[PDB]
Amino acid sequence: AHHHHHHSLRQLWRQFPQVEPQLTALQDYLLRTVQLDNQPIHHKILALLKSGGKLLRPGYFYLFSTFGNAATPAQLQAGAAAIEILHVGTLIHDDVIDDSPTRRGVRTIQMTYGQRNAIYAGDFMFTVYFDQVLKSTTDRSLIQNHIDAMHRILQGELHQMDLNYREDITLDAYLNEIAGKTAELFALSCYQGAQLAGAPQSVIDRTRDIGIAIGCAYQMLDDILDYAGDPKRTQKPVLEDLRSGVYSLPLLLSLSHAPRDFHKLLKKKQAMTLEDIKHVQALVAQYDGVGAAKQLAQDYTDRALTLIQQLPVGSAQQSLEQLTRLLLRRD
Amino acid sequence: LDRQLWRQFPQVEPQLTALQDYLLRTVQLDNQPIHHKILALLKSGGKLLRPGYFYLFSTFGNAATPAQLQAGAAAIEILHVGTLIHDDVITYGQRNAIYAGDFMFTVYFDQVLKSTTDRSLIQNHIDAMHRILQGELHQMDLNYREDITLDAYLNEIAGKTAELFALSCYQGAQLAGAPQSVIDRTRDIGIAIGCAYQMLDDILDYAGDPKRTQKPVLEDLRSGVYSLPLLLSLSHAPRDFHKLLKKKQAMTLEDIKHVQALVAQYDGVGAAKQLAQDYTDRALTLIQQLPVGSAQQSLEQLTRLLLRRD
Repeated sequence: AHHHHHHSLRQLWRQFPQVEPQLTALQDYLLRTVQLDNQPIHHKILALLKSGGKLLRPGYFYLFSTFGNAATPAQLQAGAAAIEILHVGTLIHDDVIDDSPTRRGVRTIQMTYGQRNAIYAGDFMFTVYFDQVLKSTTDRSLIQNHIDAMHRILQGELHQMDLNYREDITLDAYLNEIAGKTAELFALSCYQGAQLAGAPQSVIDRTRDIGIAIGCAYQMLDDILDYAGDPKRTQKPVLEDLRSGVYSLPLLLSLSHAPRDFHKLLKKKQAMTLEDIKHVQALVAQYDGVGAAKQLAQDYTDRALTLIQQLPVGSAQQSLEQLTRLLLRRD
Repeated sequence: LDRQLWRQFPQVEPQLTALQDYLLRTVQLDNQPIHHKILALLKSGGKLLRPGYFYLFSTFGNAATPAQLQAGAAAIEILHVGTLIHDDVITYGQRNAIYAGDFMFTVYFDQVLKSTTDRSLIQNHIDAMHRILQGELHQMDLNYREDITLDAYLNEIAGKTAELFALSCYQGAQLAGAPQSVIDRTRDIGIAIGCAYQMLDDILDYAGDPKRTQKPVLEDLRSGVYSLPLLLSLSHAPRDFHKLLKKKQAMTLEDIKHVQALVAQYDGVGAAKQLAQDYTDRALTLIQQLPVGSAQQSLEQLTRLLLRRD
């Protein structure tokens, strides 16, 4: 999950004047894609859309669209909207599963209207998503690419679940997970923006590696924030993760330093006491799990930036580098 | 309706046999608790009824490959199963229903695409799923309503169930490239069948031996779900029903026996059967308008079997 919000980041779009209009306009288009008869739930979804801007994934999509001229603006707005609607559908379901009270400062659907309606609201967003996908293109490979992405995300979520409480979790298994659960929508955004615009092969062939690298680093930075600072201190989400068997990157990297000591604590699962939690954090600090996670996030970040520096020179290249350095805190 | 049903329809038996195995392979999954959510619906209950209508209608055409047809038929059963799993939601197992459902929707779209390069047939699927989910989102509002009209029930209860039946007949004929004559009748046929089918199930809530009915009916009533024979009985004694139904989740076994007793007194089952019979008759009449031959005869036999008009 993504527990941390970046201050430097919707107002973030002011620094990107060439795509702020598209994103501002997409926001309005987004408000009209959702036509639903149950007016109370329709209003709630609108409220989720209204209250949360940022539109990070549509941003990367629109930036990548600049490398080509083959796209109609109707296609691009539908392509960007598809990505964001899928994203929001998956958030609605995540919040049911986490029973989160609020999202984007809005009370979640299941709180006011119950779990069934919340689940069906997500499902309805999937139909809106596929409708927007079709509007965006008649290219069968690009539609399949969307479907395949939607599939990898769901597999990402299922494999993360299979992995709960596994103290033999590997870096390979972590990458394959945060690739699916997090990075895949970034890859999809970059690839579809560029493809839809018929950008040059050289660009197309880099989009997925860029999106994957960014999305991985992005998930790692959130994990790093879970264990950073004072090990005596505690964060609710982190406390809930450990009881639920979710070992994020700094812990994952620390396990092998003292598997029996971590196991004495982790095995208590939901029964883990607050003292237990702090002891876990003290071991992560002792073995510098955070410094290890940081080197990996930095290498993934630099891989993204290196690939971005190989794109065609110009405003979009420069905007992509600036956006990535900002998102991944590497200014 | 033994799960051996398709033995009586040999011209589609090889495709229905191949579909069952294709479906199983298609929905394979690591997580067992989630897989089992799925596997339960693929192994129990009615066997490939909607795909049966799909394939019978496909024998009017030869435009699609067997692989395309098979993805078309799978998509309908997958959507059916996806919605059934989510309809179960009310909890670690609840993680399971949600993800199992979501998994089915992603396989759904994949199969839809695999079935056709025709954009309007793809849109036809999305629109159907849209209507179904919109319908699901109206339910909370209908529950506990004792002023519900027959019109609302038909639109919101029978009509929703009808969607997958209409979708089946329509896509089977369209993908195979049946003549327009046939295509033009498919939705009217599937809607009448699907509505009759839902009504018959409702009839069984109150006409079936109480040996096993009152269990799930007790749950429906506590939840504010009033099936056709109850709906059609309310007007004969609105206050006497209200007195029981207003206890909602607090309703007892004696309160449900009482509701059941009043439905029998006021002939809700008889009223429901007469209306169901109109829809069944209509279905059979429309099927008798199709070109004469093997597909027509089989569609008739299947429909008479399903709607107990044999």
